[PDB]
Amino acid sequence: MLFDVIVIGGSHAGQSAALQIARARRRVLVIDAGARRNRFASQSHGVIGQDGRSPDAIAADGKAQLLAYPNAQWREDSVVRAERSGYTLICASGQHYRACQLVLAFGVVDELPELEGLEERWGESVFHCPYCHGYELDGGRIGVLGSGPLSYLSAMLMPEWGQTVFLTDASFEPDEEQREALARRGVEIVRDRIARIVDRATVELADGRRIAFDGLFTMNRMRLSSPVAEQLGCAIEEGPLGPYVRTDDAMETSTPGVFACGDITHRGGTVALAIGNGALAGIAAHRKLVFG
Amino acid sequence: TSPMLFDVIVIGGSHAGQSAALQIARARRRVLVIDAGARRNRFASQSHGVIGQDGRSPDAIAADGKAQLLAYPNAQWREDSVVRAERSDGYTLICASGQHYRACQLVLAFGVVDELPELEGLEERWGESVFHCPYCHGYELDGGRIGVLGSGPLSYLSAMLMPEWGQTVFLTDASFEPDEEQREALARRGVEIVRDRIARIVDRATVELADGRRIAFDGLFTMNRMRLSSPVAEQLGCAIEEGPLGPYVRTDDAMETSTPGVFACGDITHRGGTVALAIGNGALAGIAAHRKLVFG
Ligand SMILES: Cc1cc2nc3c(=O)[nH]c(=O)nc-3n(C[C@H](O)[C@H](O)[C@H](O)COP(=O)(O)OP(=O)(O)OC[C@H]3O[C@@H](n4cnc5c(N)ncnc54)[C@H](O)[C@@H]3O)c2cc1C
Ligand SMILES: Cc1cc2nc3c(=O)[nH]c(=O)nc-3n(C[C@H](O)[C@H](O)[C@H](O)COP(=O)(O)OP(=O)(O)OC[C@H]3O[C@@H](n4cnc5c(N)ncnc54)[C@H](O)[C@@H]3O)c2cc1C
Ligand SMILES: [Cl-]
Ligand SMILES: [Cl-]
Ligand SMILES: [Cl-]
Ligand SMILES: [Cl-]
Ligand SMILES: [Cl-]
Ligand SMILES: [Cl-]
Ligand code: NA
Ligand code: NA
Ligand code: NA
Ligand code: NA
Ligand code: NA
Ligand code: NA
Ligand code: NA
Repeated sequence: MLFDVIVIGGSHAGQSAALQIARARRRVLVIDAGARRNRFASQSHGVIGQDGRSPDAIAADGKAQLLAYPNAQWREDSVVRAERSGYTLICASGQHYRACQLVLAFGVVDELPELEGLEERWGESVFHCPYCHGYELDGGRIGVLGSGPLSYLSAMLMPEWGQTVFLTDASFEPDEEQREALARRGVEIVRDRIARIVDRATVELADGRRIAFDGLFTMNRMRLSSPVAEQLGCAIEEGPLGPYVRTDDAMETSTPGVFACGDITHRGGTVALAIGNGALAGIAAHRKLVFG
Repeated sequence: TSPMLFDVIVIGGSHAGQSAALQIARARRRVLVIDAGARRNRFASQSHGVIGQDGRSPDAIAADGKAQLLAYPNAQWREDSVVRAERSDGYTLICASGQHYRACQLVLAFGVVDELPELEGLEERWGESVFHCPYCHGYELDGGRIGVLGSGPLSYLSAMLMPEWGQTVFLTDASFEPDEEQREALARRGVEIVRDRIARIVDRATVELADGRRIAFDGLFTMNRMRLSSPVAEQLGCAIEEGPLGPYVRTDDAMETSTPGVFACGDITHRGGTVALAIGNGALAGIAAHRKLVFG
């Protein structure tokens, strides 16, 4: 099957891109594996129009609106191989598809420290993004898990949402500079080894003592969901927390005819930005179909 | 009356301003939106191209967003127009009502105003059968007949694009004359050129030419000029640059203008023209404005 564009990933970025291509009366296929990065929280925040709505509902509304266009197609599957040919995609199911252009919108995967109790609380009481989930902590106690330079900056912003403690876990020991800057912002440093997280977000130390937090934040590392960008030769840069696919102003990668949007690009990390640069990418892809 | 000091005031309360204000509200800071109630998109019955809001009424989109923002008790709204902005030892905004408001930082989100050509009947049909943006309204023309009202060199590229959505006539109207490469290009794309002067637009979408001929269209497009809705950006000393279709307020990667503590978002910035873009860079502006409150 030949399409004008195939969009790999059918969450916020992919749907936004696909909608532009559909509205341009071109034949577009979304191939989506169905595991969004935000499948862990009960509510989304920060997107005007969708504030406080469930992520499942946001994603379903968008799928419904895209598929109102009969020239848009959907397939629940995973792309395992992409190659120049236009482009040919091979899916985990064994199905092959072809397209003149591609839009990469497959997202990133969060990689968490190996701390007993932490991962089961992801999106419930342990978070990455204070604009996304800080407000609902209601000014209570917040723990920031230390893990390098960006943790220190996060801890310095976090007092906006509640009383903040920087937790070193007996590993990430701040230097003189970092240390003095925390003390001025009123951020306590706790250096004890953490054995596990219990209850809502209570840190239990190796010596048994507990520190009860209302929420924990981590500036955790992220990986690309798929090797498809690397297969296609798309330039990938290494950010402080993980890789992203390079793009220009029109969201085009270093590989002509392959565009990228959402969390896999440099300005990502939120739904608002996924929607915005997804739309840029979809319009750009269409413009390249017409003018080259 | 009791004194108020807002961490941020957002001037303009449509897509861009609401998106910015929401970030600030979620950062537990005090935010005021002052909005004059005249969105650029107050003429069309449906909005398109924003995933989640595709095909919904602009009025409903605006109302839903306003209600969501005002659910935060640290967010406030005023239906007013800022007539003057000045720097003090933060910022003071003077409104048409005579009310004054005080802010530490500002987000400009006041949009642009479409400057339509003086063609009889065109303004009456703006947002009904006459449009600016083909991604916004091309699809609903259903492969119909489309007229591209000539406005100069930029109308040529529009005419070359429009066959994606329907059978296209380039109404050059003495504003443009294709050379040879361009006439061949239009011809290869299946675009008809009509050179006679346009007298009038009548009925729903019929072009009435100087010689008396009538051409019925299903929709018309104009690559019209736009101006900033307010002099507030200039009052604040914000650098303004001339774009191909009108001026924009200059912004850096953090959506900050040349004036520290004044940010901008939406159609008044270099990348605009759509709601999706307004929401995206409004969110950038709100987060950036918050970050400056904390770190300077
Ligand atoms: C716990 C948590 C809470 C969050 N809360 C918020 C919030 O409140 N507000 C906010 O703005 N942001 C929030 N975020 C960030 C937000 O989730 C992302 O910014 C957003 O989901 C990015 O959208 P995306 O389309 O780029 O990728 P994703 O939403 O991750 O979607 C990627 C899609 O591509 C698919 N895919 C992956 N590989 C393949 C393949 N090989 N073939 C086909 N399909 C594939 C996946 O299955 C998935 O469906 C949160 C993140 C987390 C972790
Ligand atoms: C007919 C038409 C149809 C369109 N359809 C679509 C579409 O379907 N999809 C799409 O994505 N885009 C569409 N657009 C483009 C879209 O309207 C804009 O991109 C978008 O509205 C810009 O958002 P904004 O918040 O920057 O500005 P606006 O939506 O214009 O809002 C600016 C607000 O600021 C207020 N304001 C102005 N001056 C002051 C002041 N001095 N003090 C206080 N408040 C002030 C105004 O009253 C207004 O409420 C359309 C445009 C037009 C003209
Ligand atoms: Cl998060
Ligand atoms: Cl790249
Ligand atoms: Cl970058
Ligand atoms: Cl005051
Ligand atoms: Cl404060
Ligand atoms: Cl328009
Ligand atoms: Na949201
Ligand atoms: Na992601
Ligand atoms: Na994103
Ligand atoms: Na609109
Ligand atoms: Na409302
Ligand atoms: Na003409
Ligand atoms: Na805009």
